[PDB]
Amino acid sequence: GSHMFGESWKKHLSGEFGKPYFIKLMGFVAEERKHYTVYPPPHQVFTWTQMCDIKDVKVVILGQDPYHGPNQAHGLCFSVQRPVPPPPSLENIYKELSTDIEDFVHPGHGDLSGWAKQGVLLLNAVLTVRAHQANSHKERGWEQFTDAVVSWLNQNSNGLVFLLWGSYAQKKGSAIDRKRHHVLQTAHPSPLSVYRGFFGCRHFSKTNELLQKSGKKPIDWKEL
DNA sequence: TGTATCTT
DNA sequence: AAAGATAACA
Ligand SMILES: [Ca+2]
Repeated sequence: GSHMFGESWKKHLSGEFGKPYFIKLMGFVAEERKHYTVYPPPHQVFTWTQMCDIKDVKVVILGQDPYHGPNQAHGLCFSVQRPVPPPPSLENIYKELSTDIEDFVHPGHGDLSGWAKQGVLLLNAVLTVRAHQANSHKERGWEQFTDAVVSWLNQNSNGLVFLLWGSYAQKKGSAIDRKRHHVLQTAHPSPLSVYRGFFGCRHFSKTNELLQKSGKKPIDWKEL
């Protein structure tokens, strides 16, 4: 096998792979790759499944869709692998972390794997993008798939913190039982929207408050 | 030059 | 659906 989709996630989501919408979606993505550059590369569409067991997810960060520039997106929302510098969205995330978490210091890179390993699911609502065109693969099938991810977690986990960043991610909110999980919503951290509430949202400290109240270990946001 | 959300 | 307006900053 290719080992692209983590095993505990495949166990609970592989049913989607036999559904017409998903078969047609992956066909659409393959047709796009034939004529255009699509991000992330094929082996990294599902990196978000490879960092921790699905049963160990404690926090879900949901963005819009992947970065659309060369060598940026690698399947963890808002993350970029070294040596690529943090894009403007991630610099804004770091800026809010710096005011929200007193101990947080800019790490010098943009790889968020260290949050994902602690059980922060770094998901985007749409999981591919045509180069240079933000949200170009919306409404093609990804939303049903990431709905299935959110629905599984909603039903099988307890006390999750969902952070829905941007209008497209917030479409998932209706699916989440608010008396069982915690949903925090704010604007996307892109410079094009950050001033609509992201700065000052304090989601990182709020997340840890909620985890600690429910007996769970907080996220160490400096562990990158 | 580039990186959302609203209105028509 | 999508063009354009609105939006803040480098
Ligand atoms: Ca991304």
